[PDB]
Amino acid sequence: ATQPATAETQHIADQVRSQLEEKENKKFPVFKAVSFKSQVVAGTNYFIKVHVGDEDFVHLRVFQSLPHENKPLTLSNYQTNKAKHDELTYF
Repeated sequence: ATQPATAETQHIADQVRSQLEEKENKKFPVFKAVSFKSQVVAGTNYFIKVHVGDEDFVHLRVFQSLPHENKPLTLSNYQTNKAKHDELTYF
């Protein structure tokens, strides 16, 4: 289940912000992780709801490799145009 963001969630979000900014061709007035859920695969998928200013939100899908293969966090996919009350659905 989705849980409120911790500092670790903000760190994961921060590591992919530039990938998002590049794909969106803009910068964000704010980038605050608010909640997340995680999913074990071969590695771990993090789904993160992030406030990006004015009651706008983005949902991120971030892939984290297992520690032992030392690869950075990658942005697998994202959804923009989300609201504060929107469920953090898998996608």
